[PDB]
Amino acid sequence: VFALGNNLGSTDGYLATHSQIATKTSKPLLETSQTVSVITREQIDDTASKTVQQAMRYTPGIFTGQVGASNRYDYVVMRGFADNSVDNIYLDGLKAMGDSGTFSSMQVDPYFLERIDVLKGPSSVLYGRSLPGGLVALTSKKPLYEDYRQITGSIGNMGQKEMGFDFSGPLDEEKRIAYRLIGLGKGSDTQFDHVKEERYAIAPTLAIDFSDDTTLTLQGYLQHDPNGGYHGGVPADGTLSHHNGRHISREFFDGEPSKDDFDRTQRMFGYQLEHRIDDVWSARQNFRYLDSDVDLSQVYAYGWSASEPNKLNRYFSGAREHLQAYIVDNMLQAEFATGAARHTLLTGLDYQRRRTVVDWRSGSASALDAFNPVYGDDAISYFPDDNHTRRLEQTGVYLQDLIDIDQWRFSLGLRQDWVSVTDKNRSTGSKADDDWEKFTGRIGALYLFDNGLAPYVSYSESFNPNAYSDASGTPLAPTEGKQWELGLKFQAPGSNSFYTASLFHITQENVASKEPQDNFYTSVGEVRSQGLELEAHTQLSDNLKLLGSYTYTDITYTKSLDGNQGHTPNQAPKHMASLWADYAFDAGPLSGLSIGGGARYVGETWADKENTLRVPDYTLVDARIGYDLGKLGLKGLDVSLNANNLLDKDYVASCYSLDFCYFGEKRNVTATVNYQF
Ligand SMILES: CCCCCCCCCO[C@@H]1O[C@H](CO)[C@@H](O)[C@H](O)[C@H]1O
Ligand SMILES: CCCCCCCCCO[C@@H]1O[C@H](CO)[C@@H](O)[C@H](O)[C@H]1O
Ligand SMILES: CCCCCCCCCO[C@@H]1O[C@H](CO)[C@@H](O)[C@H](O)[C@H]1O
Ligand SMILES: CCCCCCCCCO[C@@H]1O[C@H](CO)[C@@H](O)[C@H](O)[C@H]1O
Ligand SMILES: CCCCCCCCCO[C@@H]1O[C@H](CO)[C@@H](O)[C@H](O)[C@H]1O
Ligand SMILES: CCCCCCCCCO[C@@H]1O[C@H](CO)[C@@H](O)[C@H](O)[C@H]1O
Ligand SMILES: CCCCCCCCCO[C@@H]1O[C@H](CO)[C@@H](O)[C@H](O)[C@H]1O
Ligand SMILES: CCCCCCCCCO[C@@H]1O[C@H](CO)[C@@H](O)[C@H](O)[C@H]1O
Ligand SMILES: CCCCCCCCCO[C@@H]1O[C@H](CO)[C@@H](O)[C@H](O)[C@H]1O
Ligand SMILES: CCCCCCCCCO[C@@H]1O[C@H](CO)[C@@H](O)[C@H](O)[C@H]1O
Ligand SMILES: CCCCCCCCCO[C@@H]1O[C@H](CO)[C@@H](O)[C@H](O)[C@H]1O
Ligand code: NA
Ligand code: NA
Repeated sequence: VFALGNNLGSTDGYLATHSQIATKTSKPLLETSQTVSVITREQIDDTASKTVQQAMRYTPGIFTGQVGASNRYDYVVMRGFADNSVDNIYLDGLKAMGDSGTFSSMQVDPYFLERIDVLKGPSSVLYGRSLPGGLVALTSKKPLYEDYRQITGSIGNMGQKEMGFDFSGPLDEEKRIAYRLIGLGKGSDTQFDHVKEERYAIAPTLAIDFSDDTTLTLQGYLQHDPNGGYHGGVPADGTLSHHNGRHISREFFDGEPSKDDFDRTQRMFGYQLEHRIDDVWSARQNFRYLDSDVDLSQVYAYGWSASEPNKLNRYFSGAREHLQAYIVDNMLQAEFATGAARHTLLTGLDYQRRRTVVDWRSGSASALDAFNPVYGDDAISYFPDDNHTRRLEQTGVYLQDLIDIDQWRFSLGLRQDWVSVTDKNRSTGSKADDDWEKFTGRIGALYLFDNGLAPYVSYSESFNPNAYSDASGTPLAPTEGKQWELGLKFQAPGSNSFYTASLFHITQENVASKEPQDNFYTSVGEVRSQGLELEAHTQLSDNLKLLGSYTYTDITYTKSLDGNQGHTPNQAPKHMASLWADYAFDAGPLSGLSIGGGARYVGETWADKENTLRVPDYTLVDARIGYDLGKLGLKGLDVSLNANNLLDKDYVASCYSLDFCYFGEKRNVTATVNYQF
């Protein structure tokens, strides 16, 4: 059974019925007063989404182009909040624990995942430090109680190859002990010259039921990326416009192949302990330890040379980082009635502790011709080293009551967080050290009509430690998010279809801002994001499945000291939409065959915060064809062909500023063979 900390419910095709993302306890999506999306394993496989970030491309309120084609980190911009977008990811109910002030952000390979859940808007009441756009919760594959065996292989353009396995089953005749073991090896050249991606990973899991009341699940996840793909950008000047009659190529590499390394090792161990005390009382402990090593060498472009016409100026970043992090969450839940009201009352204590030891290097590199570059001039003039030890501790105590009474579904939550952040500059010996407390709250009310229509309203809050520091090196006050949301969900009690609309108004306060003059930031900035999201899952008779989305987002610097007050953040489309369909033939000659595809639309974006130049809009097309060869008498064998960006559009995905613009992925074609046995 076991509601606490579990999604439960069911999924069919692309549609899940329940989640725990918004509540830390299984709750129908239809009866949850927040916007929640779920991306199923089937959707991930059918769209050939090769990373978490790419899996989100059909979900509303999410921009998946922050660094264009790069696959090194998962950047999920939610409701237009791009800053600290690498810190939006949770895994098995626990913050991933990367350090967004360093190069040590972790990445979870999609092959380990059963599903991806997305919660929109401020959500600190259950999770503590987090961003005002929302957060993403990955659920890993868990042990199965019947023998399961899959082997999978892929080949594609851009030198892509991948082999994986996924084995699961009971170890004892009683089916009380079950294992899963998943492994993978993959590689790609990318679109970019001289670049490699490569990964090897293994994830063992063991689940043991001590009785009907207790389950312990033991988890390991070991991942080695000896190469890190591409993570660079070039000027707007020759991408969004010609530069002396030319455009920089979408395959251009601005670095030095002899001095281009990204080596990331992620070692995780953890456990989940689920204990039913009573039909009333349940308790759960989720734990994860993380230890990672990252080594980086990168020569990158930064603007055009003032003396040499078609050459880009370049610089060098170098890093050796070691991250350690502990995270535990302790939950105790009472479910009980008091006359006509049912209460699901949760109390929790969570604890995060992170240390990141970083040795950073930087310098000046030789200039490079942006067309016809000549590689090999890799000498760096180094600038002064910059070594730090960065520490974070967060303790949270939280309370939530889900109250169902008649057709009303109410949610009430409060959390107190004690946060301590320290940054020891090991080069200079000086130490910044700060401590503070924050209280966050949430209130939701939803009315469930018996035809399956559910209007709701939610008020919800968030906070996050400020990435900036003041006139004394001491970090500014944490940023804060506050959101009003009004929504409507619909599922007809018949259907395997689900439809939602959400309207939102988010304010983020204490954002760092400064006059151009000054060197010190103050926490007087404010950002406002408001808009509309529409999501539709329409599934007809187990052979035609559709998903579609529309997003309207109006985000603005409502208070800024730097000249940009009233401007729109860059990397924030006002309009996005998407539509994906998949058709399976089930009888007749063609049976076993499936055809699918979709289109994604991203509206215009500002290339810069000064709002002087637009990144054009783009529409991308995806397609798939699958065949179950079991129909020719080889059960468990199937093949598929995918093409993302089928028309091979060559475009700029977004820009961070006028200096750094990113190309979108070219056409990506993969062929896959899956063997069950
Ligand atoms: C956490 C990773 C653990 C990997 C486990 C190795 C694979 C399982 C070992 O073989 C299994 O032994 C059992 C009898 O003892 C049988 O039930 C089963 O039929 C048989 O195939
Ligand atoms: C669990 C079993 C794993 C099996 C391994 C599958 C293939 C892994 C591909 O790795 C590497 O890709 C690089 C980048 O393109 C190439 O430079 C290199 O030549 C190649 O060796
Ligand atoms: C303000 C108090 C904060 C809430 C405390 C939450 C306690 C939950 C601790 O974990 C659970 O507790 C059980 C104890 O019975 C054990 O089975 C096991 O440790 C785990 O399952
Ligand atoms: C609650 C028990 C968790 C302690 C061990 C892992 C915590 C994650 C960060 O590790 C760091 O390890 C250093 C060891 O030299 C110490 O400075 C200190 O422990 C901590 O800053
Ligand atoms: C062997 C590793 C697994 C251990 C399981 C940890 C038990 C859960 C209680 O967490 C504790 O919460 C406190 C908040 O008051 C922190 O101050 C303290 O440091 C932290 O440890
Ligand atoms: C059972 C959970 C209780 C909290 C556990 C953490 C140890 C006590 C925290 O003391 C300190 O108090 C300061 C102001 O008084 C806060 O601003 C700051 O964050 C914190 O360092
Ligand atoms: C954000 C919206 C606020 C909703 C207002 C609170 C509704 C309380 C739940 O009870 C409802 O209303 C009557 C109140 O007396 C009851 O008689 C009856 O049980 C039920 O119909
Ligand atoms: C295509 C556009 C779809 C619009 C989607 C948003 C619908 C939000 C409804 O929320 C409800 O609003 C009513 C009036 O306030 C009240 O019943 C209550 O306040 C609140 O529960
Ligand atoms: C538009 C989507 C539906 C939600 C509507 C709820 C009311 C929105 C207004 O919110 C408030 O507006 C003021 C603007 O300065 C401030 O009081 C504060 O910053 C903010 O909290
Ligand atoms: C479904 C397709 C409809 C497309 C209509 C084109 C409008 C594109 C909107 O760009 C936005 O225009 C605002 C001023 O109008 C700027 O504030 C905002 O800064 C900017 O991002
Ligand atoms: C649902 C399946 C749709 C199949 C897509 C048809 C287009 C096939 C052509 O693509 C190109 O093939 C080259 C090698 O032939 C690659 O090197 C190149 O990089 C790739 O762009
Ligand atoms: Na929400
Ligand atoms: Na990689």
